[PDB]
Amino acid sequence: MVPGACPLILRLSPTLHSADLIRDIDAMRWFLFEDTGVPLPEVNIEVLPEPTEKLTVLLYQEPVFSLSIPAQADYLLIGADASVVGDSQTLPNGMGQICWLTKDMAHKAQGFGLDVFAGSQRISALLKCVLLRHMGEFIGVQETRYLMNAMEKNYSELVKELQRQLPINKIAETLQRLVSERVSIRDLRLIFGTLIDWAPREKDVLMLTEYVRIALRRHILRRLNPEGKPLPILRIGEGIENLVRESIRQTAMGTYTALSSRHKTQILQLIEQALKQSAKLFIVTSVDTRRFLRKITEATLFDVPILSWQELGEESLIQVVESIDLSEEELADNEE
Amino acid sequence: MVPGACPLILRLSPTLHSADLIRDIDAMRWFLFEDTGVPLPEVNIEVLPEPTEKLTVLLYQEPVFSLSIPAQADYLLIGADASVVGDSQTLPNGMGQICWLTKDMAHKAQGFGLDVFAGSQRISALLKCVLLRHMGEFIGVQETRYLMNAMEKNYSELVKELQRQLPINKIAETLQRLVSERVSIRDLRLIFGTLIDWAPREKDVLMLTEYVRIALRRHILRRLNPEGKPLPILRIGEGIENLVRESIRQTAMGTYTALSSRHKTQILQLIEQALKQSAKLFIVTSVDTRRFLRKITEATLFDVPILSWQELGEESLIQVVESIDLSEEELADNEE
Amino acid sequence: MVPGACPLILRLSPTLHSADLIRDIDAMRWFLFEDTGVPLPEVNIEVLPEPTEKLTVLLYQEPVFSLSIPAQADYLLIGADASVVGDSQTLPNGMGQICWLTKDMAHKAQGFGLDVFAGSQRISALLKCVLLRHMGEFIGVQETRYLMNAMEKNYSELVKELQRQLPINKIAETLQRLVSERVSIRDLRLIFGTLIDWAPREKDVLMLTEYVRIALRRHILRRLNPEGKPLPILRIGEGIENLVRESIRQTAMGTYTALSSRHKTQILQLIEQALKQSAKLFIVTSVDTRRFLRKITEATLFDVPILSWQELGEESLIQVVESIDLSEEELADNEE
Amino acid sequence: MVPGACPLILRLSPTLHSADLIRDIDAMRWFLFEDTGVPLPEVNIEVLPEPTEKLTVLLYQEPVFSLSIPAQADYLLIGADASVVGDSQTLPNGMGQICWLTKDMAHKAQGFGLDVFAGSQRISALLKCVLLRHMGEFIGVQETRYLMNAMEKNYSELVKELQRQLPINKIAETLQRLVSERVSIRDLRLIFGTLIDWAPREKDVLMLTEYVRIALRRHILRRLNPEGKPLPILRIGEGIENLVRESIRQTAMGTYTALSSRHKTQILQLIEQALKQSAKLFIVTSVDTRRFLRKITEATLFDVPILSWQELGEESLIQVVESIDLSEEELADNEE
Amino acid sequence: MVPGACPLILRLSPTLHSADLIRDIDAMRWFLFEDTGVPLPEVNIEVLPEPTEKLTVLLYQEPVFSLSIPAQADYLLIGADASVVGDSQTLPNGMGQICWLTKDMAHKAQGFGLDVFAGSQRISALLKCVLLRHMGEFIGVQETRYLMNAMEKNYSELVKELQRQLPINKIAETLQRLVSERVSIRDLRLIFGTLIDWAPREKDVLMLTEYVRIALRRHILRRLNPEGKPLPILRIGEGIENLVRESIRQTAMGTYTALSSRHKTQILQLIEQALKQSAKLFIVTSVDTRRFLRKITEATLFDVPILSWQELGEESLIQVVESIDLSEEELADNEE
Amino acid sequence: MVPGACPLILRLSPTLHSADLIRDIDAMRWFLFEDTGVPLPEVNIEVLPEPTEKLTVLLYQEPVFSLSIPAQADYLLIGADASVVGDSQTLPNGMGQICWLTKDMAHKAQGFGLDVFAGSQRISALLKCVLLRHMGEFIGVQETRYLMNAMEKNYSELVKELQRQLPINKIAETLQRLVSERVSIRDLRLIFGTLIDWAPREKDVLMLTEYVRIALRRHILRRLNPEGKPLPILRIGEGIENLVRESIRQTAMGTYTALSSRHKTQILQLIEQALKQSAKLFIVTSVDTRRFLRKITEATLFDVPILSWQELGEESLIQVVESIDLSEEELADNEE
Repeated sequence: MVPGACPLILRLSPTLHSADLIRDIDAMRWFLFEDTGVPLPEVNIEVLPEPTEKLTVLLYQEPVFSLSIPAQADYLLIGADASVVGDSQTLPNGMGQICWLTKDMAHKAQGFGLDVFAGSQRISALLKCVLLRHMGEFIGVQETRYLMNAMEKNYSELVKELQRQLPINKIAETLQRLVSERVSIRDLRLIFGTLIDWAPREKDVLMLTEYVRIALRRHILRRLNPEGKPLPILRIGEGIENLVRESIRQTAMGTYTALSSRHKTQILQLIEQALKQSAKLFIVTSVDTRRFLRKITEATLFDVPILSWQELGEESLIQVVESIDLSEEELADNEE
Repeated sequence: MVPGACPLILRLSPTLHSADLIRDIDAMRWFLFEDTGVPLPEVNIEVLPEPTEKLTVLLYQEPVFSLSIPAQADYLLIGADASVVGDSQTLPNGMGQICWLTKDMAHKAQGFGLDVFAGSQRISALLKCVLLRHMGEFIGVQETRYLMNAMEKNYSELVKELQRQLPINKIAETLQRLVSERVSIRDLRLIFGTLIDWAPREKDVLMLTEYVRIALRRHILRRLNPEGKPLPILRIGEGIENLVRESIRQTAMGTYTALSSRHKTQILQLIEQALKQSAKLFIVTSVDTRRFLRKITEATLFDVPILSWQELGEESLIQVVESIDLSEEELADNEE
Repeated sequence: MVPGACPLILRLSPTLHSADLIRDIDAMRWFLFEDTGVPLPEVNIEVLPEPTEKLTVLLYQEPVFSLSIPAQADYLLIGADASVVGDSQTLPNGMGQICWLTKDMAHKAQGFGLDVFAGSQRISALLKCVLLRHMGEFIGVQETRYLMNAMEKNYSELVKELQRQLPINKIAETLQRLVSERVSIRDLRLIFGTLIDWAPREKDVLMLTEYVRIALRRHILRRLNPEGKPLPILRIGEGIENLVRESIRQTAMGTYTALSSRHKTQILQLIEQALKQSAKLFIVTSVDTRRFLRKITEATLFDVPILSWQELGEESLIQVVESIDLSEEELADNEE
Repeated sequence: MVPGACPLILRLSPTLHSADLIRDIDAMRWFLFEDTGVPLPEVNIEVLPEPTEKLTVLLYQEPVFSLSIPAQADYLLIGADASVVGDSQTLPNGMGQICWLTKDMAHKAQGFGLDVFAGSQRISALLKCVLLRHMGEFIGVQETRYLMNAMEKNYSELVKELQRQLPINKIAETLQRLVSERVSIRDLRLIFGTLIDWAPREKDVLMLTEYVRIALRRHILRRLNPEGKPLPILRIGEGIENLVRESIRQTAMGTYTALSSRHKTQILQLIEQALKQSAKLFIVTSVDTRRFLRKITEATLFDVPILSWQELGEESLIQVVESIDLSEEELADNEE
Repeated sequence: MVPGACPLILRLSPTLHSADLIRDIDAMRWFLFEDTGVPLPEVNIEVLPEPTEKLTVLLYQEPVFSLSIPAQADYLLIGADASVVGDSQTLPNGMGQICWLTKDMAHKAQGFGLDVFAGSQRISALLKCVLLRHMGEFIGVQETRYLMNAMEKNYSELVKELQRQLPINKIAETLQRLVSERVSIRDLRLIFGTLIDWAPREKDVLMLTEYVRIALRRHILRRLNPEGKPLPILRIGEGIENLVRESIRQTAMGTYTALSSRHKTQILQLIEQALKQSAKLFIVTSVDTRRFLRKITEATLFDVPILSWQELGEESLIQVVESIDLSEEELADNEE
Repeated sequence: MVPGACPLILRLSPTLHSADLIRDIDAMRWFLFEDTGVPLPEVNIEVLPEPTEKLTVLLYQEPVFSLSIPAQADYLLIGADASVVGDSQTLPNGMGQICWLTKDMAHKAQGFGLDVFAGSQRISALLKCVLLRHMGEFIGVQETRYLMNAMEKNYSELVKELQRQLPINKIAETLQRLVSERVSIRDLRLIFGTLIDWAPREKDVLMLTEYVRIALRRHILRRLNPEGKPLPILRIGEGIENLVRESIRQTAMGTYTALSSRHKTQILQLIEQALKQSAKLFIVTSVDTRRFLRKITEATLFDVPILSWQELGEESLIQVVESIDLSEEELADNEE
């Protein structure tokens, strides 16, 4: 009877099991650590006797993924596009779309310039997708302590100064709030430097996270679009900025937002209305209204990146696509 | 899985690789340490398989430099001038201009009295340029602790007194603010002496940095122009000095500037307007308005040196070239 | 990569190097320590390949002296006078004048009753001049700690009491302020005794330095003129004394002066006007106005000694040469 | 790279794996520990992708068992008899015979009064057979130390006295020599008591093992035949006893046997000749000739128990079946 | 200047380098450790600028392998056979034969049932061959101490007892003598158990190695031929056994052989004469004459396995192919 | 007054001095350490005022090299050959020949396929020659302790075992005897392993050195001729081998040779007679007579390598050039 759930378990029917699965999963874990900076725990391979070809992914013994992989498809392609269509289905929890492709069509799709997985890879490129959705769950107080112990080797004084500044729960909260936005915490030297700079002058951990995000703006704007080409930007007009800026209520532990449910519902409804025009859009708002806006759109629109103006330096051109704007709702619509 | 990004990585196609590259890079690193006083971390040479002749420079695993060196050019000359023209291109991030010269023309340019690099040197004189742009990133709390440990050998009491005066984060902030202006921190005895003098009488780390810059004025005015010949100086008129002096707002952690965005935009626009007349200009303003002016021109005009009046002693003649002046903008233009 | 600049470096071209240079430099260093009490660091002899006969003196790797010694002169005489003229030039940074003399004329000048250097000495009598200009740079917190450790051998209780009175940064500030005026700190017993006496009753380190200077008045008035003969004295009239006495503004760290730039400029202009009548003049003012006057004339007139009335006891006759006097400038000239 | 082979690995193809395999293997391990007293190491279940239904058992990563279980058989019965025949094959390394029985015939065989395994049990009753053949390999110096540490809880003085008597390598040798004969070492109190009694009076570890076997005679004669019914006994005549008794050669480490290869070959040939008359026979010889006889018949006839006369007390009746006897061979046959 | 040569260096020319080389080499190292039990040191990849496609393998900075891989071949097959012929050459130091195969012929050879390497693998399957020739050089006193420290985790008492028995140089000698015969030391529990058993009763480290080889006979006869099929055996007749048995001369450190050079030369000449009839032959001799025979055939015939009679149990059938026999040479030929 | 001479001093006239001399000497020192394994002490550059272009090399302040480099030669080539002739002279102490070549002829010689030095290199390629003659003087007890301390990092148990075997003076004697024969001690792992193997079984440090030389035979026969081509070998006939083998006289500290001076004189005279036929010859004798022969030819013929038969394995073909043979001298010539 060992307290504490088993972190990451992958249950497979013995048909799906293989001999190179261990090294493929390890390579995927190393790629995920190099990309997002969170050191994932070992994946425990377990055998699930089932006549149907089915796999499950269990996080802390609560099953978060359950998919039954049809026998007809032997080639896997994550996501959908116009060039490739056929035998596609929706992943649960809004993880996206997957396509099972026949051999020749999959070879054509790979020639088209995309990634296509075959064999044990079809498991990794599935499992990895799940791990990219519940990522913020693998960074707590204990994982933060492990990261700080790892950094104590070459950076002893940096870690000692940081501990002298902030208690470990606040550092873990900052790292978790950074991970849950697809911001890599791979560069821990810069993160600890920014926390050391702004720890005496700030106590709201949300604002410390904002400062760390600003200090990491080059990385964010590199990861969002690897090429230098301009990608679409959806501005937020002054109406919404003033609406969310006026409702800021502060207590001894920091500032939060206090809006009517009607305001949030209308803002999300119109943002989803403005998001169906193009596949990818970066919502851009002011610095003082960015985080609050995020925490009214994180529950539903988790995979849309909410950037800020200061995070886009003068060296990035905008190319506005749409300009969302509103007036209030409870007092008078005036826009809606 | 080792936390903490790898500091400095140079990825090369195997054609560009060589046998004397290690010692050439080490010589460049030693020159950079003798010049700017920042001890750089070891450059990790990695091989990048690519049909095109390409190299990348990665700082903390975020690629900051990526250049594809054409096969036709075998002679490299950093910068541009009227005497030499041909096969020149712009370095990214505004690092400057480079010229690829044929053998005979490069020999003529070397005879002209300039530096021309051939072989592994063409890598160093590229890499070094990058390292001269992101220099302020190699000096943090940990590197400051390493410098203080190095100085504990001959200067034990100086370092002990300095630690008794200031905490290590403030010393690291001072050294970083000095490095990010192309002021060498090679002379650590004088820097620690000035911090020991002015630490009890000052708490704004920006002002401590100003005092350290003033105590280093001979070095600054030697490095800006190695010869004693007078170089052009662009004065700042009393209008801008009074504009930025009136907007000084102080909090418990020190004083900052608070100007309208229109004021900053017009000041930078006219400074760039006044900078195209001659290649090099030293902007000179008052002591109380120098640092603030710098922090409204650091984002765009990083490579222009913002000197002060006290940094130019009575032994340096001025030779004013232009006298910039303004009145306000929001209240009334009156100059603009 | 060793932090901390190399203190004192002498770079010489092939021909000027010699075999007795080491012992000549060591003898000069010992003479400078016996004269001014500051223990100088070892001079590092380095070879500078140059077709022209040139030497450089580098303090903390920032070149402070650079002279190209013509081949025609083989006899060196520091300073100028009416009896000897020919092949003379101005040393940089206003260190003085030098004369290169032919063998017979140099023998005649030596017979005249002056010092003439030949061989390796021509280097020392040059280097020493430089070391007599930047002397105050070889006395900091660390050198003060070395002096106190040296004095802990015979004077243990004196040093212990002094440490109990003043922190090491204030002692180093006092010693530096004494060295930067050509006042020897060779007599450390008396200096520590005066600091022990006046430390409880005073907190302005400038005033502690004034008291130490007064307690050393016999040494000062011996070193200024080794013979008992009366040398010229330039009094400061009551107008300037009252002008600088009225502007004394005190803060928690001590008192400073606050004068208009016009006042300082006119005072220095007239002092230089009054200094061209005779080669050497001792400016004499009151005790309460002495140090402040010094800190308005140190930047330009570094080599003129600013004595005080209490430093000249009743046993030294004055022989006034000129009596400078003024009224204010901004309110009304009335003298200027 | 972890030194030391993985102790016990069971590799199974997709279809043979199950969900209750873990608890079935654990129950088999507990039964084996309760029966033979050797604490087995954890069985590591690994998946072996193979179209054919195959399993392998690996001891220290050297595969000792490899069996391909035909799809037609779903009911397993270990061993063979006249009542049940059909679909039977020989296990490798002479482990015995197995029968794959159809459902109805297996139910009839179970009704007959035998054990029949179905499902995951068909793996255990296979694996267990292997573990009953290489048992003596799971008891070394380290496992002996683990047993003694377990006994230090209730029997601290017994273990302390035993350690004071014999070094751990001799205790491990005794336990190994007892395990490799199908004598349980479950009763460690009695074994340690007998080693404590006879350790001062004996140094030949083989003779200590003989004394421990004699002190355990009740257990041996209970385990060989659980019921009190008389089972067949094959006596060894005085000729063989005198032949092996005369050849006893002793060195400082104890006594061994030295026989001609012809003698051993003829003895084994006739014993196998006398063993085909009945399925089970207990070979019984004198005390002084028992162990030596065992070590000339252990290589080939491993599973036949070589009892002694003193191990069969006066309360066990004999019922001799055959009386083997010989004269020598090299000198003269006289019997063979 | 770091004493101690760099263990394993692989130098490759520009084009042979790749991106998956690191993981391919690591997989080869892990396979070599799982096979032969010797933990190899990290392979250092270095770039060797060379117009010709060449690689070198350096053991302790003494180049042991140097091969220039022709551009025409892109498919590699280690060894030679009748089914595949074309573009084959001899590896240096008698490592074997290699074949460079065109794509279609290599696919046909892979279909034939052999291993064919392409890409970075062509390096590994080369490097690995070298590592299988100088294997006995990666096991010394220090590597033995590392193995014993690794075994101290689960087997603490086994290692402690072994250290109490034998000093570390003798254990390292035993492990080295086992590795230099292609006997895996992966099973360290059994090796340490056999050394603990036979350490008190033996002092000749060669005989301890013989006992450890006998205790590992199942592993040896499994690795020599993975299948149970009978492979050819070349017996050694009684003449050679008696010749080498008579010449055994013992000193305080153990027994060695003392034969005339003519005897050794004739024995090797006839063994090579008897080895050209079939590709693989296992030379089998008596126990008392096995090791000595090995140490007269190790210098020339390194890759032929010299088994013994006791290492082949009664369960392995022989299938003699030839029966070598001789009389002496110096006294009288009588056979040669 | 510091006891202990200054190890390595290079005195140069200031014309020969340069700016890159420090790094050129450091590169030469690193090459010498990589080649011969002896860590050389820092070269102290001193200036020697001399009208003539002269340099001296001082080992422990006893001048071992003194050369006056003529002004006419500006290109240096070490050694002589038929292809290049002109302005050549003999180095002192039989270090060899040097050639000063004019620019065009030196370029032709470099094109011929040799090494030609210009500038500061002309000093290194001189100094290095000296360091290759008195090499055995830079390895004593203290340098051996430094090497063992360096090896204590990765090889702690190897060094500890070696210290337990041999005292440091014997290890230093072995390393010195290996260095004074141009055998590299770069591979310290193998040397310490061989000393650990043969330390219990041998006490004559000369024989331990012989065993270490035999274990290093591959390195010796690689360094003597880098290519695999056969180089000439001068055998020593059985007469000399029997002469020096009969005179072996042993005392408690080992065996030495005791020959008549006539025997040694005749052997050296004829060896020099046999050495003028070809430039390079490897003298090859038996194992039991090798070292003794070396210690009768080390005083005069220092640079000729005295190999052995066991050092040339069966894989190196001989190509005898001459076969020297003698009978005794004092009893009767019979050959001489």
